[PDB]
Amino acid sequence: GSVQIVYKPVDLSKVTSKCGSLGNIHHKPGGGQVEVKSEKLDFKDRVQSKIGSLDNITHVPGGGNKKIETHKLTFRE
Amino acid sequence: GSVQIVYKPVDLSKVTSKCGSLGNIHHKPGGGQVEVKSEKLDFKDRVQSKIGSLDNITHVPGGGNKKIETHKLTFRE
Amino acid sequence: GSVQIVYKPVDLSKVTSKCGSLGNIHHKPGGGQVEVKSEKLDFKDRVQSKIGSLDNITHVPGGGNKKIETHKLTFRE
Amino acid sequence: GSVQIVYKPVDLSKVTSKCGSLGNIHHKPGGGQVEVKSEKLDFKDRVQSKIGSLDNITHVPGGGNKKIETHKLTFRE
Amino acid sequence: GSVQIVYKPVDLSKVTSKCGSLGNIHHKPGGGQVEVKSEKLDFKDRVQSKIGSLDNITHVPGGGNKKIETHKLTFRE
Amino acid sequence: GSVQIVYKPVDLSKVTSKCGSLGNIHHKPGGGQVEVKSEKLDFKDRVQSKIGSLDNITHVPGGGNKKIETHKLTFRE
Amino acid sequence: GSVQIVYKPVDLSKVTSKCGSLGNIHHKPGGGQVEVKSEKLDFKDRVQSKIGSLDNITHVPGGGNKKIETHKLTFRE
Amino acid sequence: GSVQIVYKPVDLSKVTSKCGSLGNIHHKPGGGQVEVKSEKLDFKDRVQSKIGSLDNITHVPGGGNKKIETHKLTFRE
Amino acid sequence: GSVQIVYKPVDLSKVTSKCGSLGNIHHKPGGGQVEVKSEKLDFKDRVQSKIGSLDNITHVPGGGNKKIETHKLTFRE
Amino acid sequence: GSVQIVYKPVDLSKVTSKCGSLGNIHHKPGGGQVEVKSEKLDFKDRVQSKIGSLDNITHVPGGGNKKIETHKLTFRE
Amino acid sequence: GSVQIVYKPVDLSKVTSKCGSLGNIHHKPGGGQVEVKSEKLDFKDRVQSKIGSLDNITHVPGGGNKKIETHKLTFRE
Amino acid sequence: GSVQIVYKPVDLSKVTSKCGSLGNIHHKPGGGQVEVKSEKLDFKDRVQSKIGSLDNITHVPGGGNKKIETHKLTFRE
Ligand SMILES: O=C(O)CN(CCN(CC(=O)O)CC(=O)O)CC(=O)O
Ligand SMILES: O=C(O)CN(CCN(CC(=O)O)CC(=O)O)CC(=O)O
Ligand SMILES: O=C(O)CN(CCN(CC(=O)O)CC(=O)O)CC(=O)O
Ligand SMILES: O=C(O)CN(CCN(CC(=O)O)CC(=O)O)CC(=O)O
Ligand SMILES: O=C(O)CN(CCN(CC(=O)O)CC(=O)O)CC(=O)O
Ligand SMILES: O=C(O)CN(CCN(CC(=O)O)CC(=O)O)CC(=O)O
Repeated sequence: GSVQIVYKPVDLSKVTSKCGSLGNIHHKPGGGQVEVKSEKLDFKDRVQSKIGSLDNITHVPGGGNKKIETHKLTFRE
Repeated sequence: GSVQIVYKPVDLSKVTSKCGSLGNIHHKPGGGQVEVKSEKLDFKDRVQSKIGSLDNITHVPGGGNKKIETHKLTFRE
Repeated sequence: GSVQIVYKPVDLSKVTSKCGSLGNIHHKPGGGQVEVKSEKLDFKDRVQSKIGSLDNITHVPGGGNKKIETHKLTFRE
Repeated sequence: GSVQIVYKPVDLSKVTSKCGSLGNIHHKPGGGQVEVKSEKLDFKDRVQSKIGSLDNITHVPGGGNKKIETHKLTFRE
Repeated sequence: GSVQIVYKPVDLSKVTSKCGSLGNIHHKPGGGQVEVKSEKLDFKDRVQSKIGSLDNITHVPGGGNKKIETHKLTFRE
Repeated sequence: GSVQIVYKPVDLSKVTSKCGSLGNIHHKPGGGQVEVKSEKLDFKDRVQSKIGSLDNITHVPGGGNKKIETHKLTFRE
Repeated sequence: GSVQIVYKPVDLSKVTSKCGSLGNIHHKPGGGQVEVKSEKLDFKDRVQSKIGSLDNITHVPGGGNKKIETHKLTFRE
Repeated sequence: GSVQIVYKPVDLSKVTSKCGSLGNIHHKPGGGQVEVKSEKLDFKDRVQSKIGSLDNITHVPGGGNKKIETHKLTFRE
Repeated sequence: GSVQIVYKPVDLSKVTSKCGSLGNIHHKPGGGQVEVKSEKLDFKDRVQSKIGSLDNITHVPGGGNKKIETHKLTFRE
Repeated sequence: GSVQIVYKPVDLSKVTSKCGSLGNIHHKPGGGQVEVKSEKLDFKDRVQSKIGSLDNITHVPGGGNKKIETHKLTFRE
Repeated sequence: GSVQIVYKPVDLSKVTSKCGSLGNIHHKPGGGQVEVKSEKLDFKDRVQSKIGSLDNITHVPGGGNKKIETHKLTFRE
Repeated sequence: GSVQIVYKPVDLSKVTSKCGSLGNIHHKPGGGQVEVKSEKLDFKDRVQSKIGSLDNITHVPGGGNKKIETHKLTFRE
C-alpha cells in the first residue's frame, strides 16, 4: 500500500499601503506613580512576566504591514 | 490500498490602503497612581503575565495592514 | 509499501509601503516614580522577566514591514 | 519499503519600502525615579532577566524591514 | 529498504529600502535616579541578566533591514 | 539498506538600502544617578551579566543591514 | 473742655492642646489634568490671583493653635 | 482744652501645645498635567499673582502655633 | 491747648511647643508636566509674580512657632 | 501749645520649642518637565518675578521660631 | 510752642529652641527637564528676577531662629 | 519754639539654640537638563537677575540664628 502526498500551495498575495504625508504627532505623558509589592516568585517554564513598569512607547512606522504564514505537514504512522 | 492526497490552495488576495495626509495627533496622559499587593506567584507553563503597570502607547502606522494564514496538513494512521 | 512525499510551496508574495514625508514627531515623557519590592526570585526555564522599569521608546522606522514564514515537515514512524 | 521525500519550497517574496524625507524628531525624556528591592535571585536556565532600569531608546531606521524564515525537516524512525 | 531525501529550497527574496533624506533628530534625556538593592545572586546557565542601569541609545541606521534564515535537517534512527 | 541524503539549498537573496543624505543628529544625555547594592555573586556557566551602568550609545551606520543564516545537518544512528 | 480717654484691656486668655500620638497619615493624589485659557489680564490694586494650578498640600502640625488680636484706637476732631 | 490719652493694654496670654510622638507620614503625589495659555499681563500695584504651577508641599512642624497682634493708635486734628 | 499721649502696652505673652519624637516622613512626588504660554508681561509696582513652576517643598521644623506684632502711632495735625 | 508724647512699650514675650529626636526624613522628587514661552518682559519697580523653575527644597530646622516686631512713630504737622 | 518726644521701647524677648538629635535626612531629586523661551527683557528698577532654573536646596540648620525688629521715627514739619 | 527728641530704645533680647547631635545627611541630585533662549537683555538699575542655572546647595549650619535690627530717625523741616 503506497501513499502519495503532494503539498504545494501557491501564494501571490500582496500587502501594500500608500501614505502621502505623515507627521505632526505629540506624545506628552504627564508622570505617574506605581508601587507593587510581592515576596515570592517562582517561574519554571516559557514565562514572559513583567512587573512594576511605567513605560511610554511612540511607534510611528511609515509602513507597518505584517504578513505571517505557517506551513506544517505531519506524517505519522 | 493506495491513498492520494493533493493539497494546493491558491491565494491571490490583496490587502491595501491609501491615506492622503495623516497627522496632527495629540496624546497627553495626565498622570495616575497604581498600587498592587501580592505575595506568592507560581507560574509553570507558557504564561504571559503582567502586573502593576502604568503604560502609554502611541501607535500611528502609515500602513498597518495584517494578513495571517496557516496551512496545517495532518496524515495519521 | 513505498511512500512518496513532495513538498514545495511557492511564495511570490510582496509586502511594500510608500510614504512621502515622515517627521515632526515630539515625545516628551514627563517623569514618574516606580517602586517595586520583592524578596525571593527563582527562575529555571526559558524565562523573560522584567522588573522595575521606567523606559521610553521612540521608534520611527521609514519602512517597518515584517514577514514571518515557517515551514515544518515531520515524518515519523 | 523505500521512502522518497523531496523538499524544495521556492521563495520569490520581496519586502520593500520607500520614504521620501524622514526627520525632525524630538525625544525629551524628563527624568524619573526608580527603586527596586529584592534579596535572593536564583536563575538556572536560558534566562533573560532585567531589573531596575531607566532607559530611553530612540530608534529611527531609514529602512527597518524584517524577514524571518525557518525550514525544519525531521525524519525519525 | 532505502531512503532518499533531497533537500534544496531556493531563495530569491529581496529586502530593500530607499530613503531620500534622513536627519534632524534630537535626543535629550533629562536625567533620572535609579536605586536597586539585592543581596544574593546565583546564575548557573545561559543567563543574560542586567541590573541597575540608566542607559540612553540613539540608533539611526541608514538601512536597518534584517533577514534571518535557518535550515535544520535531522535524520534519526 | 542504503540511505542517500543530498543537501544543497540555493540562496540568491539580496539585502540593500539607499539613503541620500544622513546627518544632523544631536544626542545630549543630561546626567543621572545610579546606585546598586549587592553582596554575593556566583556565576558558573555561560553568563552575560551587567550591573550598575550609566551608558550612552550613539550608533549611526550608513548601512546597517544584517543577514544571519545557519545550516545544521544532523545524521544520527 | 478736656477729654480723658484711658485704654487698657487685660488679656489672660490661653489656647492650648495636648495630643498623645499623632501619625500614620497617607496622602496619595492620583494625578489629574488642568487646562485654562485666558488672553488679557489687568490687575491694578492689592490683588492675590492664582490661575491654573494643580497643588497638593500635606499639613500636619503638632500644635496649630492660632490667636489673632487687634487693638485700634482712633481719636479724630 | 487739654486732651489726655493713656494707652497700655496688658497681654499675659499663652499659646502652647504638647505632642508626644509625631511621624509616619507619607506624601505621594502621582503626577499630573497643567497647561495655561494667556497673552497680555499688566500688573501695576501690590500684586501677588501665580500662574501655571504644579507644586507639592509637605509641612510638618512640631509646633506651629501662631500669634498675631497689632496695636494702632491714630490721633488726628 | 496741650495734648498728652502716653503709649506703653505691656506684652508678657509666650508661644511654646513640646514634641517628643518627630520623624519618619516620606515625600515622593511622582513627576508631572507643566506648559504655560504668554507673550507680553508688564509689571510696574511691588509685584510678586511666579509663572511656570514645578516645585516640591519638604518643611519639617522642630519648632515653627511664629509671633508677629506691629505698633503704629500716628500723630497728625 | 505744648505736646508731650511718651512712647515705651515693654516686651517680655518668649517663643520657645523643645523637640527630643528629629530625623528620618526622605525627600524623593521623581523628575518632571516644565516649558514656558514668553516674548516681552518689562519690569520697572520693586519686582520679584520667577519664571520657569523646577526646584526642590528640603528645610529641616531644629528650631525655626520666628518673631517679627515693628515700631513706627510718625509726628507730622 | 515746644514739643517733647521720648522714644524708648524696651525689649527683653527671647527666642530659643532645644533639639536633642537631628539627622538621618535623605534628599534625592530625580532629574527633570526645563525649557524657557523669551526674547526681550527690560528691567529698570529694584528687580529680583530668576529665569530657567533647576535647583535643589537642602537646608538643615541646628538652630534657625529668626528675629526681625525695625524702629522708625519720623518728625516732619 | 524748641523741640526736644530723646531716642534710646533698649534691647536685651537673646536668640539661642542647642542641638545635641547633628549629621547623617545625604544630598544626591540626580542630574537634569535646562535650556533657556533669550535675545535682548537691558538692565539699568539695582538688578539681581539670574538666568539658566542648575545649582545644588547643601547648607547645614550648626547654629543659623539670625537677628536683624534697623533704627531710622528722620528729622525734617
Ligand atoms: O486591480 C485593481 O482592482 C486595482 N489595480 C490598480 C490600482 N491603481 C494602480 C496604482 O495605484 O498604481 C489604479 C488606481 O489607483 O486608479 C491594482 C492591481 O492591478 O494590482
Ligand atoms: O505589479 C504591481 O502591482 C506594481 N509594480 C510596479 C510598481 N511601480 C514601479 C516602481 O515603483 O518603480 C509602479 C508605480 O508605482 O506606479 C510592482 C512590481 O511589478 O513588482
Ligand atoms: O525588479 C524590481 O522589482 C525592481 N528592480 C529595479 C529597481 N530599480 C533599479 C535601480 O534602482 O538601479 C529601478 C527603479 O528604482 O526604478 C530591482 C531588480 O531587478 O533587482
Ligand atoms: O489652670 C489650669 O486650668 C491648668 N493648669 C495646669 C495644667 N497642667 C500642668 C502641666 O501640664 O504641667 C496640669 C495637668 O495637666 O493636670 C495650667 C496653668 O495653670 O497654667
Ligand atoms: O508657667 C507655666 O505655665 C509653665 N512654666 C514651667 C514650664 N516647665 C518648666 C520647664 O520646662 O523647664 C514645667 C513643666 O514642663 O512641667 C513656664 C514658665 O514659668 O515660664
Ligand atoms: O527663664 C526661663 O524661662 C528659663 N531659663 C532657664 C533655662 N534653663 C537653663 C539652662 O538651660 O542652662 C533651665 C532648664 O532648661 O531647665 C532661661 C533664662 O533664665 O534665661
